[PDB]
Amino acid sequence: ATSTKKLHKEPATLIKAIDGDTVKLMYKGQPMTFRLLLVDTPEFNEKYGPEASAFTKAMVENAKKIEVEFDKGQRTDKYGRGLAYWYADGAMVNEALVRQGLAAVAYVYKGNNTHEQLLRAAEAQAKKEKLNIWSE
Ligand SMILES: Cc1cn([C@H]2C[C@H](OP(=O)(O)O)[C@@H](COP(=O)(O)O)O2)c(=O)[nH]c1=O
Ligand SMILES: [Ca+2]
Repeated sequence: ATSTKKLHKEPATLIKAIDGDTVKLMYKGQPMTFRLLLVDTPEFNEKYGPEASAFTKAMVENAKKIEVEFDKGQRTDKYGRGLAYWYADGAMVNEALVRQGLAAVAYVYKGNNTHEQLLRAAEAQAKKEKLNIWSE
């Protein structure tokens, strides 16, 4: 089975920050746009959008080391974007954004949701504290 298999972190280098949930990284020596697994962030024209983008930008740009961790299902979406959990010096970007109430758990599929419970826990706490998107 694959449900109990482990995930592995891989090195990547920041090329440029994009927005709340996408980033341009050099992976295996090639440029790629990565999308955060299991989340949905407000866009630039939406409330908390500029905040989410700023949060992710700072987290990735100030990271000494960036790593990507693909899940066990789809590694690239229909738009050619890499689907992964990103880590900035050991801290998961997907989790951090949700914990601050700057993103919501979304796009949770099959065997591509290894960190679902972890993220839902962060969302519950962000909602309890009425942080950002949960203050409405
Ligand atoms: C996060 C994620 C997004 N996507 C696709 C679905 C959405 O396209 P459709 O709307 O055409 O189906 C789009 C959402 O991305 P954004 O939220 O960046 O716009 O990315 C996946 O296919 N798998 C994923 O795991
Ligand atoms: Ca989004």
